[PDB]
Amino acid sequence: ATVGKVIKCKAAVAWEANKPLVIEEIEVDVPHANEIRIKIIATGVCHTDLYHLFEGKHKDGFPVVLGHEGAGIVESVGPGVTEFQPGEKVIPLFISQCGECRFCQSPKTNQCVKGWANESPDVMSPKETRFTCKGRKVLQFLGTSTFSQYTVVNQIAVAKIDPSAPLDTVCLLGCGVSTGFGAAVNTAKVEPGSTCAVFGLGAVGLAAVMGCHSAGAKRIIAVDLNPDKFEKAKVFGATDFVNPNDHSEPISQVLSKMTNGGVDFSLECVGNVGVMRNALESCLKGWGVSVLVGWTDLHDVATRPIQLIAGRTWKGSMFGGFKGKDGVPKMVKAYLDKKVKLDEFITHRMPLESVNDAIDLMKHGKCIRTVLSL
Amino acid sequence: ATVGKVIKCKAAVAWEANKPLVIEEIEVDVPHANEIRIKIIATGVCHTDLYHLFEGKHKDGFPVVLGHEGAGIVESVGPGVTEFQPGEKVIPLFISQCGECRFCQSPKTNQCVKGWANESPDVMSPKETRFTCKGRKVLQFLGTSTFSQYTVVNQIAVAKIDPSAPLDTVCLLGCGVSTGFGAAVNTAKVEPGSTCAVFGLGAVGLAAVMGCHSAGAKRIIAVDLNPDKFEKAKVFGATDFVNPNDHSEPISQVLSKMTNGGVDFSLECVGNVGVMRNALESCLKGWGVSVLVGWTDLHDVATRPIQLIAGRTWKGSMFGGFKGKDGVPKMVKAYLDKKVKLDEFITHRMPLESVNDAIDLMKHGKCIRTVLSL
Ligand SMILES: NC(=O)c1ccc[n+]([C@@H]2O[C@H](COP(=O)([O-])OP(=O)(O)OC[C@H]3O[C@@H](n4cnc5c(N)ncnc54)[C@H](O)[C@@H]3O)[C@@H](O)[C@H]2O)c1
Ligand SMILES: NC(=O)c1ccc[n+]([C@@H]2O[C@H](COP(=O)([O-])OP(=O)(O)OC[C@H]3O[C@@H](n4cnc5c(N)ncnc54)[C@H](O)[C@@H]3O)[C@@H](O)[C@H]2O)c1
Ligand SMILES: [Zn+2]
Ligand SMILES: [Zn+2]
Ligand SMILES: [Zn+2]
Ligand SMILES: [Zn+2]
Repeated sequence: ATVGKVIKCKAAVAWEANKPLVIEEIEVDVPHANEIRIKIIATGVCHTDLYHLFEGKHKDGFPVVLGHEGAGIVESVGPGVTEFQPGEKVIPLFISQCGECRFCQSPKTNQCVKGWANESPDVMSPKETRFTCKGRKVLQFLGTSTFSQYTVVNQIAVAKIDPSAPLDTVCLLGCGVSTGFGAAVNTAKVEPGSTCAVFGLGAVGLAAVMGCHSAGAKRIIAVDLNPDKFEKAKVFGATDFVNPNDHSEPISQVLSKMTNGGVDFSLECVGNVGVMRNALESCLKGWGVSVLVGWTDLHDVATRPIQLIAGRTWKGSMFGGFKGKDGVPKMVKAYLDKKVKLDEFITHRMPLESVNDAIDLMKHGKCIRTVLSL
Repeated sequence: ATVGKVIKCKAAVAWEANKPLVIEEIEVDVPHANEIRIKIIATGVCHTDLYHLFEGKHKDGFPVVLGHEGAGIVESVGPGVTEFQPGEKVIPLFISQCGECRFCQSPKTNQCVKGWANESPDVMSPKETRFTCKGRKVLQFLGTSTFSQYTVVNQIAVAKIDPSAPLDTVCLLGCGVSTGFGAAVNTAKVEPGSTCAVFGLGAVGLAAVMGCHSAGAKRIIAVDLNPDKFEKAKVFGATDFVNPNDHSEPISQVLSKMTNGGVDFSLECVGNVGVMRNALESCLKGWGVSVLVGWTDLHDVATRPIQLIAGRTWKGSMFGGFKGKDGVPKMVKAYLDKKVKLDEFITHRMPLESVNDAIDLMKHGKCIRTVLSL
């Protein structure tokens, strides 16, 4: 019925900044050369979707269909597409892997010259769109737009996964889980037997703890202001639990005492510059490594020159440093092989129509992840 | 004729901050357990000597004998010493290598648990001193105090060198040349065929240029506000020369445009937090590595989180990442084997009595290195 034809379906639309989303009937165009049309089965809600909704003065960033944590099935492919075919399970990616540039061929990064981030980062979505609604063009957030029953993505931003994978759970691999896990594994490169510290225990932080654990860290200290987050952190692998509010001296001093000078690796999963500094200063001199995972821009992050001169290394990453087309398929298999957890992240589930309820919980830090059905 | 006796000799003493030095007759006590008494034959003047005297000026760090880039002959050793004997050529060090702690045992660092830094870091001198003058105790800068005919340094902070080494030149290895060269080769790990940028062209920056050349870099851009240094930069292997004042755009933009994005490796060798930020940002996304070498503890260094999240790495270096007793002897052998340059760093030579003149030259960037006779 659908193949070779324009589709009419439902989608959560953000017509403008600071306004609740409205579920609309949109038209999805057929896939053009080097593109794939996907029927989305599930999608997580991430803090980056809210950042755009609440913090975008960029009028040209709207109207837009948000979402970048989904999983689905190939409905059709555009001209010149041999890589994919109808029926295969896939996961759209917010970063590209053209596989031909200087960055794609280097094992040191997951960067690329293609994608909206290089073409148009200001509006946070590609210039070209395959969505229309009430005669108006509606943008595709990060080139993924998973808050729609049907989406169209360029093949260099699509990962083919195991045909047995559960779409209503693996969808988190599109962003959140891969970010925390990879930051520990790929970026920090946590080693067996080491001591680690993770700041912030949301989905990114919890995934970071799981990453430290998979790498074989001997000690993993989970740090968070909210003591209600400790039980899940234990389930993911953390060995120690520290609440900064419980100590009058800076958190770096506390961790320093507990570890005899600081940890081997630390990861910031809050997105606060004051936490970013303490995270670095909590590391041991000589070989301590700290990774900025959480992000903000409103403010500069800073430290005293001696911190780095004494031997510490400061790094950062996007999407956990994973080269998408290679990393996501491996993570799907790891979950299926029982080496990686995912179910434990999903605290709420609700229909696409309840998207505003999901945004509110997230806004008030009332959940880890909320997965929506489409 | 001096063994077992207190020595009276000449030393340039700084009674207080911001004041010119005074050639005084001081008493040098006999070496205590595990210590070496050394007759200094030559010592260079480094900007770090000026930092304490003019910038930091820590109030409890005076009176003091500065100097930490010398070379000499062993005069006598304290009990427990078997590695050194009178008449052997040595180079004192501003950092320790006890060889038994966790840091000394790791190939990842040149840190140690001993030294003035681990007890009196802000003072810039150990708590104990072997110098006396006018019945007043006088501190030994960095535990080396080379602006004296005779000094006393603990053995873990002294490197023994080749018997045929020219003391009037190898003294540069005491700090400046090992620092710069090392920061490139050891800390940044410059790769063959890569592109680099060195900010600041004094002896440390010029040594950094040399290191980039030794590592086989394809392009080395020298950056300095004072264009008079470009000639020596070329001597040491630089391929490009940029004076920030000749461009309206911020320096980071000039470099990016010159390289189509940014350089692979960069190094700051000035001691200015603003320059430190610029060096980091002149690096390419994905795999760019920037290293701090300049010294200051009066201000914080900063940047935007995105700089690191895009794929950049920020590090710092202390004495070029060389393990004192291991690295220095090898650098001497390299100079003797015609693999590294040293003489080209020495632009001025003058007696100890002219110390204030050498300092003044440095103060006005009117020299690379001035080396004193005693
Ligand atoms: N690098 C990437 O690819 C990428 C992608 C998406 C999101 N992010 C970042 O991930 C960050 C967090 O994501 P999340 O979904 O887990 O968020 P979340 O809001 O679910 O969790 C954040 C946690 O941090 C804790 N916290 C806050 N201040 C703290 C402090 N001062 N000290 C200790 N703990 C503190 C909170 O109590 C909370 O438990 C965001 O800020 C975002 O910028 C990064
Ligand atoms: N990390 C260590 O172990 C270590 C060792 C030795 C020296 N240091 C520090 O190294 C720094 C330099 O030492 P030095 O003796 O070579 O100094 P120097 O004063 O001889 O050279 C500094 C050079 O930087 C240049 N410069 C100043 N501002 C600049 C700018 N804005 N842009 C580009 N160039 C600029 C100056 O013109 C000068 O040529 C100092 O801060 C010193 O304290 C650290
Ligand atoms: Zn690419
Ligand atoms: Zn996200
Ligand atoms: Zn020095
Ligand atoms: Zn040691």
